[PDB]
Amino acid sequence: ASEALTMIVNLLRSQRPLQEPTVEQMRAGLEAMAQMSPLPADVELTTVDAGGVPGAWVRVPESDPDRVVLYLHGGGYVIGSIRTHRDLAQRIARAARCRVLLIDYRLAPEHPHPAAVEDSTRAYRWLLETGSDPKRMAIAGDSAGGGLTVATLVALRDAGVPLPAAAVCLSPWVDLEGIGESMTTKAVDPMVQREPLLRMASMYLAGQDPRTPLAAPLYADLRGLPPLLIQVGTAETLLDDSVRLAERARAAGVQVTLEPWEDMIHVWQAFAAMLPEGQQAIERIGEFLRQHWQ
Ligand SMILES: COc1ccc2cc([C@@H](C)C(=O)O)ccc2c1
Ligand SMILES: COc1ccc2cc([C@@H](C)C(=O)O)ccc2c1
Ligand SMILES: COc1ccc2cc([C@@H](C)C(=O)O)ccc2c1
Ligand SMILES: COc1ccc2cc([C@@H](C)C(=O)O)ccc2c1
Repeated sequence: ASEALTMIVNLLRSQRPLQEPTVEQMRAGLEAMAQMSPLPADVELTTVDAGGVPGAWVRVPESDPDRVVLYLHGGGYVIGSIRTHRDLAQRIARAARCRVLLIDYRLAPEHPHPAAVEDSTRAYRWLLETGSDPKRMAIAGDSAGGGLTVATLVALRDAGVPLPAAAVCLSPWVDLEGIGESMTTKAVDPMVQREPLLRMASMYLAGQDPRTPLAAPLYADLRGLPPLLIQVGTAETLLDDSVRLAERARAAGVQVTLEPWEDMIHVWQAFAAMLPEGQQAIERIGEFLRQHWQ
């Protein structure tokens, strides 16, 4: 892997807090980390009300406005914002030559499950309402937002809503009990530890069964989902979330591409400004999306 990978891993290991962070400290910490990736001058961000869910359109000069990704940010269903994920969104808009609708879906512990899935499905329905064509749409997201991408598809399908052309999961989180083999064997992963992840799961579930399918889509019915790209790093505690998801989706007849990136860490694409493999993974997202929009 690139020398940049070892630099990022060493920085993250050195900066991990010595006391369990509060929700406020985690939100502020991620906002601080995301402010170090500055927004290129050619990115246009437009604040919008996505049918009752706050959002921002993200586009670049080469964006085809008829092509839309609904982007669901990560953060354990507890942290993250339009500001934390706007760099990943603009990189995807640029590679996929599309616009991205980034939504500020409701977060736990203030708004437990199923508020996040209510917001993602409402935003998608609003895109169809305002004239977006499912054949030129995709849903994408990272970690919690990768889990929420699968849950959103399941919930739309069950409601009889037309599904988009494709979906993209970046290091998806689909097992809210952390019982994947890698959630032990990969403990090489400086940003996802079992205990804090299960703390975020507890806040999202608010006493609901940790196998509730729209919260933990490892237990959802995935039949009829559109083509799925899963990008995951081999140095991830969530590796076996992506492996188990691919297995389940393929068994349900979904056209799955599982891309395991050797030695990559959790949502390495978020570090694309300085990590070559992060930009290379985002170019591959753009290629996958344009292939399914043809
Ligand atoms: C800047 O470097 C880090 C690295 C890992 C982190 C992990 C957490 C959470 C999951 C935690 O440790 O409870 C928070 C901040 C962090 C900051
Ligand atoms: C326990 O107290 C802390 C101390 C530092 C923290 C830093 C972060 C940021 C930088 C992060 O998310 O990486 C978050 C929570 C934190 C909590
Ligand atoms: C450098 O900029 C970032 C921006 C967002 C990030 C988000 C994550 C996790 C919490 C996520 O997938 O939401 C990690 C690193 C990140 C780095
Ligand atoms: C505490 O650990 C880190 C490590 C790498 C980081 C890289 C970025 C920028 C340059 C990025 O690649 O987007 C920001 C925060 C970071 C925090």
